[PDB]
This record gives sequence, C-alpha cells and structure tokens, in this order.
Amino acid sequence: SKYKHTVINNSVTLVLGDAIQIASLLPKCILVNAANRHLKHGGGIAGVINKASGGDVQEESDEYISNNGPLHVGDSVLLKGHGLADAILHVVGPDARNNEDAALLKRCYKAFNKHTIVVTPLISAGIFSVDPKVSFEYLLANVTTTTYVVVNNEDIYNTLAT
Ligand SMILES: NC(=O)c1ccc[n+]([C@@H]2O[C@H](COP(=O)([O-])OP(=O)(O)OC[C@H]3O[C@@H](n4cnc5c(N)ncnc54)[C@H](O)[C@@H]3O)[C@@H](O)[C@H]2O)c1
Repeated sequence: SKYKHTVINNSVTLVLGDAIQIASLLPKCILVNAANRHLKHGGGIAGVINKASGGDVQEESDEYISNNGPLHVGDSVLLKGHGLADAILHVVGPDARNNEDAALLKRCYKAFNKHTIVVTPLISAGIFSVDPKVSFEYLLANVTTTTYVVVNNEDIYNTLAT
C-alpha cells in the first residue's frame, strides 16, 4: 500500500494515484505515455510526463518524429526514461473523436508484453474519448506482463475495481 489499489489478476493491479509517482516508486519499470501520432505532448498525461522531464521528452520525441515521420494509430515507440522510469513507451491509442476504432487498443496493449514491469494510464480514456471500462477491458484481454494500471479519478477507480 501507500496508495489505494486492487489486484485484478496475476498480472494487473489497478491503482488510484499518479502514474509518474507510481513509476518513481518502482526500482525497475517502463512508464507508458498515452501519445498522439506526432508525439506532440501538449496535454493529458503526455503533458505531465513532458513537464516532469522539463521538456526533455518533447525534445527527444521531435527528433524521433523529425527523422522517422508520424506513427500509425496503435503503434508504439520505446524512448528514453529521462529519470521518470527506465524507459517511456509512447503508445498511440485510437481517438474516438477522429472515428478511430477502440479495437486498435489491442495493438497498444500487446506492446506491453515484452516488458517485465509496466506502469500505464488507461490509453484513449481521456480526450481520445474511449469509455474507461472499454479501455480497461482491452487491457485485461491483451496484457500478460506485470502491469500497474494507474487512474487518478476515484470514481473511475471505483467503477473498474468492482
Ligand atoms: N496537437 C496536439 O498536441 C494533439 C493533437 C491531437 C491529440 N493530442 C494528444 O492526445 C493525447 C491522448 O489522449 P488519451 O485519452 O489517450 O490520453 P489521456 O491523457 O488524456 O487520458 C488517459 C487517462 O489517464 C488519466 N490520467 C491523466 N493524468 C494521469 C496521471 N498523472 N496518472 C494517471 N492517469 C492519468 C486521464 O484522466 C485519462 O483517464 C493527449 O494527451 C494529447 O497529447 C494532441
């Protein structure tokens, strides 16, 4: 403890708190960023990750994109951790505002499985406007590695913890 949490299965623990704070706690982990195709970290969790790095994350992201072009929806890229974690896995969830289908979360969450310990927000559950329950279902269905799923909204936590 130290945070409110529910163990869902052998792999997944749901945590009420801040993903950055949970990632700092763990000696070894990857932190997941809920990113857009251009890795422009203007807001949401992406914004808070970038600011916690003092803009180091945006700097790196720009270099990656500048040289490699935009990601596809459902793609991910493992980049440096900038002291927040061992590395940051930037994952591009579907944006329901752009009629992108929630089923692309399968690709997002499968990318977790090659990592030993993952700390993640619910992908697409913010401004990308996927039902948190739907995002969580896709996570449980596809994630097979040790994962701390961190939500900062107690009402969302209660819904998913039932
Ligand atoms: N031009 C641009 O900058 C541009 C354009 C289009 C889209 N977008 C991006 O789309 C992104 C992704 O949307 P999304 O829904 O996948 O992301 P998200 O940040 O919006 O939401 C993910 C979930 O995690 C929660 N959360 C937020 N901060 C948290 C924290 N500290 N710890 C744990 N949980 C936290 C949110 O409340 C939400 O439930 C935006 O953050 C933004 O970067 C940006």
